[PDB]
Amino acid sequence: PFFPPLYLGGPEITTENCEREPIHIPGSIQPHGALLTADGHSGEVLQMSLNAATFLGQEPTVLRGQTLAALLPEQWPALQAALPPGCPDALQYRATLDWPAAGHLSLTVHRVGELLILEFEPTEHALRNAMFALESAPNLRALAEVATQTVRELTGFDRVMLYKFAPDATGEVIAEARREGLHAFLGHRFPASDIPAQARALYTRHLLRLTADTRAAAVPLDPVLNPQTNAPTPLGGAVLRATSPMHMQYLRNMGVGSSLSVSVVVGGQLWGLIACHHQTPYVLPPDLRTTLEYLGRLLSLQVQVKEAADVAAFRQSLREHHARVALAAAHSLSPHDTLSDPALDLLGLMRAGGLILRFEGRWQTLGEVPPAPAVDALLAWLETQPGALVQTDALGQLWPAGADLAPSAAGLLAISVGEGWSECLVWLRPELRLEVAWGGATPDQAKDDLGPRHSFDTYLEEKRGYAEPWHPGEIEEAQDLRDTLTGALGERLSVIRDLNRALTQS
Amino acid sequence: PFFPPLYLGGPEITTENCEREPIHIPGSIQPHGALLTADGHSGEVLQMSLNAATFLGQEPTVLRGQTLAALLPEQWPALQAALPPGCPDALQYRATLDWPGHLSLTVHRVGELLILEFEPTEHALRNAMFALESAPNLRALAEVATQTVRELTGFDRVMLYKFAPDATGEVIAEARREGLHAFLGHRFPASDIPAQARALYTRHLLRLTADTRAAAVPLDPVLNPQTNAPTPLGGAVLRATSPMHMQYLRNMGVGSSLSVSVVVGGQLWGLIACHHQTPYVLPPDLRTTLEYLGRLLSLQVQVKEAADVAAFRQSLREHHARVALAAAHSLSPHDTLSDPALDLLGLMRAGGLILRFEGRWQTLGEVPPAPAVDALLAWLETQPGALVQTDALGQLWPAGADLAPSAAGLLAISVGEGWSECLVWLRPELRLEVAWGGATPDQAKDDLGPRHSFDTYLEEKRGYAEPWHPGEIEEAQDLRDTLTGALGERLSVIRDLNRALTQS
Ligand SMILES: C=CC1=C(C)/C(=C/C2=[NH+]C(=C\c3[nH]c(/C=C4\NC(=O)[C@@H](C)\C4=C/C)c(C)c3CCC(=O)O)/C(CCC(=O)O)=C2C)NC1=O
Ligand SMILES: C=CC1=C(C)/C(=C/C2=[NH+]C(=C\c3[nH]c(/C=C4\NC(=O)[C@@H](C)\C4=C/C)c(C)c3CCC(=O)O)/C(CCC(=O)O)=C2C)NC1=O
Repeated sequence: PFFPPLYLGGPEITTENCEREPIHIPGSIQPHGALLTADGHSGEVLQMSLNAATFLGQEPTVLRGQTLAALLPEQWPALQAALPPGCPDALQYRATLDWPAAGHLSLTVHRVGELLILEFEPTEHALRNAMFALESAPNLRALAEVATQTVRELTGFDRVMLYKFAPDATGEVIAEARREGLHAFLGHRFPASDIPAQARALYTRHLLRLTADTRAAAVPLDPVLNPQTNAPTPLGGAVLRATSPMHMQYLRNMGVGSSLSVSVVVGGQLWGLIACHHQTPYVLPPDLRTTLEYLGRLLSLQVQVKEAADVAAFRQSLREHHARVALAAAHSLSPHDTLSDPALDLLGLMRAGGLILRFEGRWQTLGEVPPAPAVDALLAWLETQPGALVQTDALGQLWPAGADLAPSAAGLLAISVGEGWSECLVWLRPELRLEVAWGGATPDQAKDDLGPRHSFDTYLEEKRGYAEPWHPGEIEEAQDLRDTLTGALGERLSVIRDLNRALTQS
Repeated sequence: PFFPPLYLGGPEITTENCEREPIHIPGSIQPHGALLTADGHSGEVLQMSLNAATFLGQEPTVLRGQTLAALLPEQWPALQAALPPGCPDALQYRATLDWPGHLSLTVHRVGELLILEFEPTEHALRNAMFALESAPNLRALAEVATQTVRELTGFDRVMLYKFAPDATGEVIAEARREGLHAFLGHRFPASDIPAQARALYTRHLLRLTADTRAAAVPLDPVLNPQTNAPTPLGGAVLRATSPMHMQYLRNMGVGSSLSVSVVVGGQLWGLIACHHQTPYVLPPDLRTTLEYLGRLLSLQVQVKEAADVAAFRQSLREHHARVALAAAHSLSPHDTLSDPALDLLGLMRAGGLILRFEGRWQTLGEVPPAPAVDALLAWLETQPGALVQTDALGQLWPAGADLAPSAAGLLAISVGEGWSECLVWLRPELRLEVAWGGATPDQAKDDLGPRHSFDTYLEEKRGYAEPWHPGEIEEAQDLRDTLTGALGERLSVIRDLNRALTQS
């Protein structure tokens, strides 16, 4: 639930109440364009940006109280065709204008409810080569390099980087291209507090936003409330939408003049950003932004292709080792024997230190394992767990009672044959020395200050109770075992009923 | 395995030996450009198209025996950067030239060789991209595509052609000129698009025929002297069309062709296929626009299909959720999955059902006679996977072609493995009429060349049923997991029964 905005009457936003900021309703725009709201039926003007009078070059007595039919005679018929009543608010329409007072204008329109938002901005063979270059990258780190070079070339920005999210919403810079004699942010990881959750929800909907100037003063809308609904006007799909005042402070301390980002969306989920900085105030032309929007879409396809090629490659190293195992667990009638032979080796398939088997109603260990009573502690925890696969790199965090059992078991991968964890397998990876290079500060040191942090330098933190993280192609290998074992469970039942049959008869 | 080409010494291609035609090595180009092959290291010219002398406007004594350094001084450095040794042959590079009019040069590398293609040259795409992303369903998306493509290209007919899992295609959307025939809805055999052609159209994603009544222009010398072998022209756009397919478009009465491949998750999904009545040449800078749209579509197909399934499966929400709870605590499936209060016949819109647990079978609804049940089950045990899905049973199993009245359609899942325990939904026989565009699959192997008729043809199909909506197959595979999942509890219990009866 969001707090009301400042103009209506709401509380002051700090680091504590961050999630509850109405970013999508600022009631203000960035001062390098003009904004008009009109009725989606009559064509009568309802709101103006305060700067619109001069930018379009007319007396505001005339603008307030006029039809879109009289202002844009060539466009108003064309506009009503493209955006019919009851259309998604993500749908946009663009056209170019020859306004004599200014010169050349680029008009961008979209519909929200019974309302039209109008955005005005001044305006005036490599993309084909770039598209073909992305499709012929070998791996993923190769694809991310081609992206950053290509974007820096077109835009002429100081720094361009590809920023990728983890499943816990802390991001990592995976590739970077910059000007010479500058700091390097590559490899650095960042907390889940820099990008709030409602902002992540927005960046899945609309796929581009920017800040032309970080030291700019915002321009209000008049009248401030939409008189149709007597409510604040939603500016989510508007590009001239003023930036959140909190984030503006952040870019000042990092010492940035201008920002831009394009969202990468894989299968209806936010995957990462392409984030650009410049040292000085800098305005990108609107016809160049369009090129960036195509590249965002091309990437969103090629991310899928390269990731699925990385897994298939890895899993072709473990081919014969997989195939002999799969044959041995498909004819097993006693798993406590066939899955314990060192001649098969289940420790090497997963590159694990130890293993805990559990079938029938007992348990048996291979390799390097915790002491005996501590095994029964671990298993007791797994029975409460929801799914059919539990995967962790740090065990001490998920389970604090087993934070002392790091030397043998820091890492864990567990699969449940059948359901309920009556029967399972558990691979164990030992403790490792870990050093994570945080860009700025650790997650605990992001909630101390009333505003953003000052330091953005390379920070080293020693993490304890961590292990070697699981390659995704190994998790895919495990889930294929989990199927074979659960599959041949039917034969096991079959037999025992026939045993039961005799012993009922006796 | 392919036959050798005509110039080396191979057999004449007919309808019998179609799969064995070397399409990717014709040794000829379409006469509206020029083609040069050069060494990828020295830059020395090795092959010319016979028409190249005049098109580029030079004496062929000069062209043969020259460097690319002397011909394109501004390009030769730039070209060696873009295409390094050992790069995929799908990678392309383009640039524009001011030849005393204007030329568009397109280059790609195959092995130790460079292919050069020459062609003459001289705000809506942004609107189209946004319109595709805001389409409600799939048939709505396919309509936006066909309108948008007809507008830019100005072609007579544009249509989206989608493949079935058996490689017979169906026209799902269409936009055309007025006073013309309508191909929409018509289905076509798996013999019109051969299999090696399908293999090619997954690699390179555009091809065209500028003129159907054109004579092909040969290459000189005809064999690449580097390898003493025919020069591969797969990635070349000026590549001459197969002579068989040229005959086909003449009988359909087409002047010019173009197609763009739609590729979903490393598989061919469909084509965008365009015709014109007269010879017509598309400019190269307009083709580039079409190539972007092909890529945009290939993403949006995925989004709209996954939205169609999720929509359907939200109608069957409570009916699914009650069932899933009942088969997760079952200790006797022969009881809990037989109550009409649960109803498994309605979840799948089926006429009948055959259950099988323990070691016997029990039926609900409308089912075949008793000895014929044991015929059907005997067949399922030989079947490979864990799900068998068919609309026509008589084709997959000819011994049960007589059991159409009760069981024309089938969907069977195997709890566990081996078909010891399974469930089988049955759909009854239905009157079916399929509108073939031209002729049926049996009437495509008679003639020595292509067919003449392309009119609406009606065939009465017998032994067919209502086909399964994909959201129903997704519903079935989620049951197959619950039943197999709770098999563990079933075993657990019986061992403890066994425990007592061992003790006695
Ligand atoms: C090296 C990589 C890197 C990182 C990790 C990074 C983060 C980052 N923040 C972003 C946005 C926002 N952040 C906050 C708020 C807070 N964030 C904090 O730190 C505290 C003080 C806080 C609240 C108490 C809000 C409200 C917004 C939404 C702004 C709007 O849409 O109006 C964006 C997207 C915008 C863009 O691309 O320029 C990025 C990419 N900036 C970098 O360059
Ligand atoms: C209304 C829908 C409709 C259909 C179904 C249709 C067919 C069709 N076949 C295509 C291609 C080829 N066909 C054949 C050969 C044969 N075709 C036959 O019928 C028999 C005689 C036969 C061999 C025994 C060969 C070698 C090729 C490869 C061409 C090459 O790449 O050189 C293409 C794609 C190319 C394009 O769009 O132009 C289409 C779209 N034309 C339509 O517009």
